[PDB]
Amino acid sequence: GSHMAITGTIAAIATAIVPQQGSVGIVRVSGSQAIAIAQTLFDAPGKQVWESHRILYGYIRHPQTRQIVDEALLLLMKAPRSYTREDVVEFHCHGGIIAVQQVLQLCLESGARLAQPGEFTLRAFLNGRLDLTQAESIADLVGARSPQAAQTALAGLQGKLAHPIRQLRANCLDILAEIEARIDFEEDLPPLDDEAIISDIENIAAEISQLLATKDKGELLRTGLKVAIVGRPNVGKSSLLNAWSQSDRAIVTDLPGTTRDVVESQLVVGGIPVQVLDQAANTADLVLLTIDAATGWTTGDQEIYEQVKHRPLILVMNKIDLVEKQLITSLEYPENITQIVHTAAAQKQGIDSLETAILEIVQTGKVQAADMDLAINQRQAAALTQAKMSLEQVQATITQQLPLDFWTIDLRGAIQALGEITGEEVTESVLDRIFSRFCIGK
Amino acid sequence: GSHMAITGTIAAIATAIVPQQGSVGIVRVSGSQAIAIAQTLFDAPGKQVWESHRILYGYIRHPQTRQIVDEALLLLMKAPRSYTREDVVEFHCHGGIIAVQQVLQLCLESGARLAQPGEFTLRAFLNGRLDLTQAESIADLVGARSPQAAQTALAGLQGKLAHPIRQLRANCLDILAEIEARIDFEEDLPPLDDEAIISDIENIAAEISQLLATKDKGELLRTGLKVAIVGRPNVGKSSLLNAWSQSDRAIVTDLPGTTRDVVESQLVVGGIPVQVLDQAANTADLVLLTIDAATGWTTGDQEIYEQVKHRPLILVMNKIDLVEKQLITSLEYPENITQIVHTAAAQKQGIDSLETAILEIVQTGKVQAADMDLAINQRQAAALTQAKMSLEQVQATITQQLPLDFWTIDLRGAIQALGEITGEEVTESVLDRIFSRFCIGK
Ligand SMILES: Nc1nc(=O)c2c([nH]1)NC[C@@H](CNc1ccc(C(=O)N[C@@H](CCC(=O)O)C(=O)O)cc1)N2C=O
Ligand SMILES: Nc1nc(=O)c2c([nH]1)NC[C@@H](CNc1ccc(C(=O)N[C@@H](CCC(=O)O)C(=O)O)cc1)N2C=O
Ligand SMILES: Nc1nc2c(ncn2[C@@H]2O[C@H](COP(=O)(O)OP(=O)(O)O)[C@@H](O)[C@H]2O)c(=O)[nH]1
Ligand SMILES: Nc1nc2c(ncn2[C@@H]2O[C@H](COP(=O)(O)OP(=O)(O)O)[C@@H](O)[C@H]2O)c(=O)[nH]1
Ligand SMILES: [Zn+2]
Ligand SMILES: [Zn+2]
Ligand SMILES: [Zn+2]
Ligand SMILES: [Zn+2]
Repeated sequence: GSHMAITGTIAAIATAIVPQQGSVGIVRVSGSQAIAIAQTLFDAPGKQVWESHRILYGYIRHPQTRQIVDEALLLLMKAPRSYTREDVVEFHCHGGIIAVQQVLQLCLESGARLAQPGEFTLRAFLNGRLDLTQAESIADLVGARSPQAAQTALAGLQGKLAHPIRQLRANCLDILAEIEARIDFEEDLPPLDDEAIISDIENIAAEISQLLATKDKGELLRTGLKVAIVGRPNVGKSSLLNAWSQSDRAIVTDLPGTTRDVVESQLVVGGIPVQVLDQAANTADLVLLTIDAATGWTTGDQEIYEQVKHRPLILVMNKIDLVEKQLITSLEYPENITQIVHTAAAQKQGIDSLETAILEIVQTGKVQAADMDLAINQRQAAALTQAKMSLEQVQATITQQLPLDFWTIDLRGAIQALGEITGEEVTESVLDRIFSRFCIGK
Repeated sequence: GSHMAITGTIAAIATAIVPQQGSVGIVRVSGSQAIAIAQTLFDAPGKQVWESHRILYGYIRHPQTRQIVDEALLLLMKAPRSYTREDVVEFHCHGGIIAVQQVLQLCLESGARLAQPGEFTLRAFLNGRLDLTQAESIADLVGARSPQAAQTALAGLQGKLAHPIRQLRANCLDILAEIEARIDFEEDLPPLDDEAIISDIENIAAEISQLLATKDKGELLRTGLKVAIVGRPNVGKSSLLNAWSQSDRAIVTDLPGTTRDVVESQLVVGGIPVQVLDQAANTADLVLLTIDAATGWTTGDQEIYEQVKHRPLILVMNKIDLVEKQLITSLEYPENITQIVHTAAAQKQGIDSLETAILEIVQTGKVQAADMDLAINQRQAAALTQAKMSLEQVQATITQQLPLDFWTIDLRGAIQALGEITGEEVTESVLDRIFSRFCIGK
């Protein structure tokens, strides 16, 4: 019953862990029992100094014996100078699938409880090292699948999003203290400037409208695009992948945990993470239909076009190295298509045009409303519009000139809604949900 | 052309890395350029001390700009007090699939070269911090898929295997200096005790024979068993897995990188890692044939038995909760089977008997010749027998009583063969092959 209050000492595995990959694996412990557990588990030879921000060498051993568990490194982060602001220790094990398990188990046995998803980064927020926008954005950092998705996440982490919103809430709180002091103290204050505070709302709701503009970029860099490739057999679907993948793959270096099929399908086009799925995919945001220009449009092309035409579509005209130049514009295709691209897959050319076509079909809303790499998410934008509505709800009731009693209801609503975002005023259901979608160890 | 000589400064990703899992990911740099690269890349606020074994907080930034790449922790390991004995730095990034890539790239740009498989742990050996048996066993540690496979690997790491072999090589070198001084200095030394040194060989070849006994345990804990489950549809194959898996799974806690299907199939029986494959599997060491005791043996049972009978086989008689007690011994099955087990899969009982049957079918050679958790591998055992052969080759030529000239050839061979194991005398082809089967970052 009810988190929001730090009571125990928590431990979890802090790194990805796969059976025969990766040199090292961490186990992180945080809480008032942290150093006590490192104390009773880590054997550090030849009197090394046990201070904060000090690396130690030794052996994690006794499970009630002295039976050595790993040759490990110990990290100490004491004081409020840690991730969670609590005392933090880290065991740096070899870690296949065995050592970390063994060490974690020894932690639970020494009075640590198993941390829940996001619980480390919650305790960070709970001790006022982070606000919600920051907490949220570190999940965005490790969740990023493109260089600019990270850039956007890093901006969130850095506080670039927490600073404006907390600034705006202060403003509403200030023009709330003005109205609330007049309503209570007889004279002792000259009357309100009825149209100066319609100009203050016009300032605030303007800034929060600039933020709500980024919302689209946010959804794209976070979720990315789900792209299906359809076509007939021997048209060049697999050939299309290779060409596109080689110049657009998200993984350019060999990466221990990840399997080649995710390295192959997870790529990036003009900043947007693009994920290639494997007539079936209505789960796709955009579909690439591939026909063979060497034989031109066929009946098999028509039918699978009939299945996918309701979804955003790009016709990929493959094997143009086989048609001669003068006859390219002569090639037949159903007239409703507005996005056609000629590619020579085996020759690895055309993917530059494919990119332009994919970016084009996306920038019909506003992908050219982008300013910098700061972008809010769904939940943040949800609370911002609701703060905007409630804010111009007051922007109406002061032109009607009701008494100060019927101004204060809606202003509070705006302050509370902005309080949701940074987290000075959040329901615990909202709070639990935020951290529940974090992975374990985070 | 030719490793075996440290020239550059190397960098690689030291942890497993999967797209949306694991709180942190390391990038390790080692060499004379290590600290210089941390210098020019890690922004550490408010003058923190830059000493060895010190944890630093800050921001990995400029790619020729100042553009922040991650909020990271820096680890410094200077002097010969490191993994590789060189100067070692570690960047501890957030790491999804983006941050570590970004940081590694910035390392290559600052004069680091990308480390090759095992190259860190080779440089450790190359600077005499480890012998080959130890180097080999750290790959065994992260490669282990059972608690005792780790225990065995840790023994190797600890030096429990390097100590005896280097001891034995010294002995051969000593009884080589005795013979070689007599052959060269006129008198100046009383003649050899011809049957004292047949007793010395009887001591050495005895100890190296005790080691060669473990070879079997070694192969089992390293490779483990590949077990296939065959049967007809609706017999209880999937039901068998669950029951067996729940009390024998190798992963008892939630582990970021690994997928449920590897958590499900990778289990352990009496110490041996057992991997469950998915009429087809001759790639299996042991097969479990499952029939349905409720309907008894069928014709479909017979045919798939005809496919798998040449492989070691255990008949799993499933659904015994449906046959009544007196009629169990009455159930018909082909007479050549010597290993039958009754299981009630849905009721989760029988897996204790299955274990006993699986251990039984394996301990026909010598799995009860085991003493402790020290066990040599294929390559080590290969060089040991060859040292043994060459050692009793001398154990013959001194009973024939040839001159001291025709003793020295074979003794050297034994010393050289034992020199292969710890690594004081290795071909570079052997050396390259050893580290080539390590994963990257290791
Ligand atoms: N090994 C490792 N463990 C982790 O828990 C971890 C990494 N690496 N890499 C990134 C880091 C997240 N970043 C942080 C954030 C704050 C502090 C910290 O000590 N708190 C102080 C700063 C110290 C100072 O100013 O001197 C603070 O008050 O913010 C440390 C690391 N992180 C988690 O993913
Ligand atoms: N973060 C991290 N990085 C690593 O490279 C690493 C881990 N963890 N965990 C286990 C460790 C392998 N173990 C070692 C071995 C030797 C030293 C070392 O500093 N060498 C000295 C010991 C220092 C002393 O005696 O005070 C030596 O001479 O052996 C450090 C870690 N290892 C890699 O997988
Ligand atoms: N000339 C030419 N041949 C191609 C091109 N793309 C694919 N092919 C050939 O067409 C065959 C079928 O391609 P494939 O990728 O397997 O099509 P899929 O079955 O839809 O995956 C392959 O043998 C390729 O060599 C192209 O752009 N030009
Ligand atoms: N009474 C009984 N029923 C079982 C047992 N094992 C499996 N079943 C039932 O038999 C059905 C088929 O089992 P299943 O695991 O799917 O067999 P598979 O098709 O070979 O994978 C399931 O619906 C189970 O409920 C058992 O030990 N006892
Ligand atoms: Zn194909
Ligand atoms: Zn036509
Ligand atoms: Zn089945
Ligand atoms: Zn019969």
